Amino acid sequence: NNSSVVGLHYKIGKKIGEGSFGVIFEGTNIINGVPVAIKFEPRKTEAPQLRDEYRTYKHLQGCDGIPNAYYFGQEGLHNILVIDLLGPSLEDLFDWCGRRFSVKTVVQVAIQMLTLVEEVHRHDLIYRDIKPDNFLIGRRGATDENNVHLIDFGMAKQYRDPRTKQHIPYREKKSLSGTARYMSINTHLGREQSRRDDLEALGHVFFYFLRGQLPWQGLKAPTNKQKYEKIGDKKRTTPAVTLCDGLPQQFAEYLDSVRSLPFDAEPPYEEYRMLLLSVLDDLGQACDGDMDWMHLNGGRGWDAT
Ligand SMILES: Fc1ccc(-c2nn3cc(F)ccc3c2-c2ccncc2)cc1
Ligand SMILES: [Cl-]
Ligand SMILES: [Cl-]
Ligand SMILES: [Cl-]
Repeated sequence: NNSSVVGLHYKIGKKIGEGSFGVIFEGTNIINGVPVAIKFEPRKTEAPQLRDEYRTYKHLQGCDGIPNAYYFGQEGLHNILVIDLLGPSLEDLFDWCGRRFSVKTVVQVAIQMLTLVEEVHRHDLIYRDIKPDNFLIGRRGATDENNVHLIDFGMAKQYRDPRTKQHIPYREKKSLSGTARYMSINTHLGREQSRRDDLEALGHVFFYFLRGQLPWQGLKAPTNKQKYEKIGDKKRTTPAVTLCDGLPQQFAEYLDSVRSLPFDAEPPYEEYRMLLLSVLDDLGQACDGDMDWMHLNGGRGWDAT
């Protein structure tokens, strides 16, 4: 099968994926030359997920920051999803900036993440896998080159009925699903996740960007279940003011606020964005869209990685 073309119009190119969440490739539409990301998944697999992820992109189609889904089908023993190709993740740019983002970069990146997560909630979905690895910027020279995007909805769940807007019932004793570094306290306790838990996870990412690390990283334990327990115990023990030591206090006020939200309550997204925006007014900075990674390699941007 020389010159492998999947989905009729998509030329398989360069591998950029992992071995756990299906291998991901670069691609080129052979009709118009637009780049795409092509994600493979074994057909007869123990965890089928790529079909519902295709329907999540179609559900969120038209949202600023959600890539377009172009094709989904079966080819051989693989399910194939084709979406827009995007740039590095905020975790990638984090590593390239010395594993520390400036206050101005964190604020501007935060208000775009709150808008993305809000748009997800608007369509009756909760993300439940908030992490900097899944927030991607655009490609070079594009109009949305430095805008934040959201991908990978394998953990997305419907939290309310699309017709009546009846919130999902609250339950407990759930299996811990997610990355323990950012998941909310309620997720450590096995509680059903809702809109408030996507925002508390964002607050953990904000302190992660500002400090360079979280005090519950590098925690050791004999098993993984007890390691998730130690991390969750440090999160309740550490007040938001302690996390915010030396930082603008609006980030601690944000984390405490989203931790106090009722289970089924609609969070004040715009009030949170205005809260993080007042940081720039307190520091005499403008929200002009200038980011730290835009100064890499001599005011040039990232390269070769
Ligand atoms: F269909 C899909 C679904 C998800 C993905 C995807 N997962 N993912 C996970 C990361 F950690 C980083 C990046 C990344 C991508 C991605 C998307 C677009 N452009 C480049 C990379 C690609 C195709
Ligand atoms: Cl579930
Ligand atoms: Cl960790
Ligand atoms: Cl680089």
